[PDB]
Amino acid sequence: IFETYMSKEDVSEGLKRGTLIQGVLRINPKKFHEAFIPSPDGDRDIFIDGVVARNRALNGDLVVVKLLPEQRSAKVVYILEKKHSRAATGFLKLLRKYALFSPSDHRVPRIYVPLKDCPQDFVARPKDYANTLFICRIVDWKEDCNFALGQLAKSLGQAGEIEPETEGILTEYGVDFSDFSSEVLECLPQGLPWTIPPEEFSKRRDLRKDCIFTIDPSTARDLDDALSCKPLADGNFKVGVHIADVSYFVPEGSDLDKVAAERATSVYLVQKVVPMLPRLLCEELCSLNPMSDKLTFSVIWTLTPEGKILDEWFGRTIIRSCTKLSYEHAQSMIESPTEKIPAKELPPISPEHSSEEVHQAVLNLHGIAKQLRQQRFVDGALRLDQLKLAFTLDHETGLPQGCHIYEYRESNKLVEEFMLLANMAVAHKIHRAFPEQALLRRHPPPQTRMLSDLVEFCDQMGLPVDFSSAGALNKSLTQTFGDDKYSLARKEVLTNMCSRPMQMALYFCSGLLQDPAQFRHYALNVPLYTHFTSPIRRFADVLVHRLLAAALGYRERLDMAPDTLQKQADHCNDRRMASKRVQELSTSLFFAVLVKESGPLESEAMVMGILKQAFDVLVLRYGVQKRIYCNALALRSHHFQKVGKKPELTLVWEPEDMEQEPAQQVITIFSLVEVVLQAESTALKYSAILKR
RNA sequence: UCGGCGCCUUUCGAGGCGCCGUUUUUUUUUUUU
Repeated sequence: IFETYMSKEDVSEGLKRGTLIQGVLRINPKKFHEAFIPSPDGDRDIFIDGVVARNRALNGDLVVVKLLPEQRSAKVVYILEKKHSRAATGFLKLLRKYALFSPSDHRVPRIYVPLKDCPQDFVARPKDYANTLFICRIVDWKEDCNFALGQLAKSLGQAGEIEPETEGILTEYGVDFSDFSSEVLECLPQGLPWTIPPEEFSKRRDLRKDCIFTIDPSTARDLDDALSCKPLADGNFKVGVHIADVSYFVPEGSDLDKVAAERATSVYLVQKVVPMLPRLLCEELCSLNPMSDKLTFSVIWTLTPEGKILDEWFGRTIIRSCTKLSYEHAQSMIESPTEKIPAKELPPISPEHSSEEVHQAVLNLHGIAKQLRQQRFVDGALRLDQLKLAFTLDHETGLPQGCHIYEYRESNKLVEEFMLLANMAVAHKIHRAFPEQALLRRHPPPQTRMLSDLVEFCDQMGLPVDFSSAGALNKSLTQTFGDDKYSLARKEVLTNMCSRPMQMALYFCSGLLQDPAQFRHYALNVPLYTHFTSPIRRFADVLVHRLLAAALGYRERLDMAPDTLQKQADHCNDRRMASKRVQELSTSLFFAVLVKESGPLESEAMVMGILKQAFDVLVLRYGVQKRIYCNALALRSHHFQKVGKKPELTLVWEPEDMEQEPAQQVITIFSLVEVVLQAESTALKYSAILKR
């Protein structure tokens, strides 16, 4: 039996007086008996122990708590906002009136389902339904039942496959993967051979004779932006960034606008993509495909060879892109400055231009982008880059064949510098035009509480890093380690440790925050930032397109209050967090399937934590973090000692032959060991075990 | 996250309830998909 909720008037009175504390619940995944909310006063979190103490609140709910008398313990007494999807994936068992549902997630409780929802052959023959995934939605949880009451949605398929588990994590996280109704496709233009209307040749600047190109990955269906560079007659360059004009095709108030607003970010998975607009807009009219006339919104600068701004112009234009490069052709043209590249390895080009113009254009943009990068990192930019893996999937069956490591070459930096310049320029324009309403991004500084713990950790172990600032933090991590096999692994382990206390970046509206100190982006060390570029994938990028066209005098001022923009910003934030979690879980699923169907995988590892009877490794080749126990090891003994706050584990192994003396192994932090990954009898679980 | 012990339900694939002994949760920024 749980405890009943309280009235709304008492909640409001105690929340305005200050006796009750609101906050977002966070639930430990590894152990499900404890939860934490952030304190408003100080840094350290408020403890909520047990399952009874938190009244029917799931992970992510925005709850209202009351502190227990005598780090600080509280109990949930009200729920303002229900932010959890109230859905789960799991298995059904015949415990009569009900049937039991056990979710895979251990934070979701156990669910009673009536036998009308259960299938027709479950009551007598339930043995074939012990490996079959079901989706169940909680509709009611009583105050006297330890089990929620649920409605069974459907049958996914066999557990351990690719598509049942994919649809399970999409439904559990709230991603709407359904189809578009006919009232949404009726707002699209109805002319299949679409052409530019002749009244749009006077309000826009015509750039159909320039050399404009796109650099995007080989597996790309939507192209948002294009670049151009031109050498001037006094040793300067005219650099232009061109973005697809999406807000011309999405009118305000139409059903397309509400549907696009409902799912803010597109979701990218390993095998497919859940879009935000219909296929017609995303892959035909809006996308900047080669040799077609497109309506764009563009920014043009005049830059010195070191990359300093002398002129600036915003405005609506009409372009025609000439080629579509990749991140691999651009790297070839970067790495071959004095030698002509043969036409066999190049994508097709419009006959108006030559490949020499594209070649010298990407060379000049590389020359400017190098100096912009160096100056930005002298000024104090911070960059904690971890390890990401990419898969090769078989075409017919859809199973993974092998994983490799995604490498950040120079062509990924060429684009990243010009996009960072266009975003900061547009942020300055729409902030000085409309101070009351503007959409901007902010990153708070990291938490002082566990930055002090990382400082006292690196005070030991002979590491001279410093965490006083952001540029100091980046220059210290780059200079101390250097380049070596043991050193690069040291860098990876410290990047994983340093990436832990950083906070998360937020969208916000400028009419609610009072001081300009909080408008600052911490990691990039700039005072204003906004996402003007790439609109097809995000909806805040279309809100910024409307604001900038109102500021330039092309239309009337926006009629939205400063609170409506804040509500839309909160929706875009939660959609971007759920999308990020979904992509991480999809990569983890495909790796577990690869380990099971590719035998044992042999690699090296670096210890990053040591406990009394177990230790955590980080597999260097794959980047996954697994825990190793001594019980699965054929060893005579192991001893744990603490020497100068530097733990030590000594393993005395068992000799295969009695005559040969038993070897010894000493394990401390930053030690290189060898591990093997082996699948086990459960469908999607594996383990890592030490070798020799 | 477990280690040990006791009990119950199994189609042997394992689950669930207690008693001790452990250990208080944060994985972020950038660009293109």
